[PDB]
Amino acid sequence: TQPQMFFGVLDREELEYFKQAESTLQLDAFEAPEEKFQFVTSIIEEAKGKELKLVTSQITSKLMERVILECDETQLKDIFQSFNGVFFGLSCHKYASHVLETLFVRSAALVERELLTSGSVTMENMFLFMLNELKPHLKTMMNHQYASHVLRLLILILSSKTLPVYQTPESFKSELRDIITTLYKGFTNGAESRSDISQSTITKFREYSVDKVASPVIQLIIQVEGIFDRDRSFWRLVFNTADEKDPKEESFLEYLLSDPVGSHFLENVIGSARLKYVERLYRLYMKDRIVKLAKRDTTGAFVVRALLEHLKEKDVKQILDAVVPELSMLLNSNMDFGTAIINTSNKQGGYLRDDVIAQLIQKYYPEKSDAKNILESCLLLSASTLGNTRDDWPTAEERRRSVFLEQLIDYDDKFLNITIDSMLALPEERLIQMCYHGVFSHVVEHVLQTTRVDIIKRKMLLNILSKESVNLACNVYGSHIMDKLWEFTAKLTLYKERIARALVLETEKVKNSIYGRQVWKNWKLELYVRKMWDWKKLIKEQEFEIFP
RNA sequence: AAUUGAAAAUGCUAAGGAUGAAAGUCUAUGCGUUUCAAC
Repeated sequence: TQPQMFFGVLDREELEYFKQAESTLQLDAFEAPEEKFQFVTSIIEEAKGKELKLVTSQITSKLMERVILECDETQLKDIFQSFNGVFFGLSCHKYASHVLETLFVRSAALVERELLTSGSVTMENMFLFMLNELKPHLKTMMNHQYASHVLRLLILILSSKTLPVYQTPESFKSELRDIITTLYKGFTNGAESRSDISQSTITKFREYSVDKVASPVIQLIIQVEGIFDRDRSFWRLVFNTADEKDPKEESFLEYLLSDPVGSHFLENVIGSARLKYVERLYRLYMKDRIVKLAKRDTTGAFVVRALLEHLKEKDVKQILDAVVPELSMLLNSNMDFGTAIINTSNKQGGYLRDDVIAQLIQKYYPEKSDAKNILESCLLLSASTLGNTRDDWPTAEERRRSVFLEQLIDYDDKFLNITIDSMLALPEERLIQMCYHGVFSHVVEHVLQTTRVDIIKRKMLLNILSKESVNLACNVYGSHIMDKLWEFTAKLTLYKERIARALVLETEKVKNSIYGRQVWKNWKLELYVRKMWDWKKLIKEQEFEIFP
């Protein structure tokens, strides 16, 4: 019982033609867009009849995706129609399922357009035809390594959510209900009420909740079923409602809290289920062991984080009372968790702020150390991507450390001051390298908070940054730093004049760069050149605008 | 404006299927190796 996924092969002539056509289309060396459209139409004309062969070959599936993205709307409807009949088979194909994903996103966009203009309802009907094609295969798709992706995308589209957001006719809401009900029928044998559900079916569905392929689909369904099913049938198929613990449910919960797929399943459903059901799970199976779970950084930590992010204030504060003392340990092996804990503390009116500040100070910027620097204890700057000769991009550990340092800077002024001092202690060429970095740039950008930085630090920072005005403005990352400097130079009009003159000196290079044009706009240098006095008046207005 | 693949080359096998009176031959949708691609 396997659907047909082979539809013939192309001979070497066609393969060579389509390789050359993909190269030509990828270079995008066409002058007028009409030439590009005519070339796309030529590729489509040569691709007539061969659609099934093209989308099922690893050599030409990418070209088909490009063509689906670049063609017009009539050609899009043609390509959509040519797949008719074999949608399930294509969605079970390793390379064709991706083509189906591209096609379905573009076609959802087109259905949104035709819904908010002249109700053509042609694309809508093609979508309904493919959905009815797939409806007798939904349970199978849910467990398939490639078709489950297509099913998840279809559920996203139908429930109007962010695709990797478009409006949907009411037919799409009905089709969503159809898909969800069909799957529920397929997992409840023939039970006509929830009292008829057997314990064996519940056991097998929990098995699916832990399956690496089905679990994302179960999460999405649990999330979106509240749109039409007030009773949350799929939720009730996983967890109980009794006010007391259940041995089967307790073993299932203790398995979720120790398995990666299960922990992420629980993390995801926690944020999309009813608050009362989540509170029940917390009270029955988690309230007593919060610390032990919070230390499980690959499993239960995600659940504790979701609890901190989605519970009521009393329970959030109890969890913070449990967790904050362990923050120094947690940050050694799970910095995203610590950043979340600090963020939650801050959003809860700075709850337990003093203990957090003490732990962070003693761990990252102690007073007794001689050469204290928070860029070296947090970002590990000396052993980082910064200033390397080879073309290595910034890593993920650097990105999470930068997020953490920025969380500290937004948590208390002590960390903003510490970061500014640490920056001024580097050799200024290293700070300028930070300004040019992909991830560390944000860190620099984050200390440019005008009302929170005393005037002397602003003067030192501004003198360091002004010498590289033109080079920063024309840079992808430094241009945002210059934009922040526009406001950062408040009571320091002489640095405004210095940066303005510096940019005007190389006006030509500044305007040739795109970011240079953006900085030219944001600093309003046209008013500086044309009428200096209106520029000074704008500056004098901004001064008392920032400092009243 | 920040491990998998019906991919190539080259080999192994012939259950099923084709042919044959039989022997045999052909055929991979089963496989080895070296590349290629992707995540």
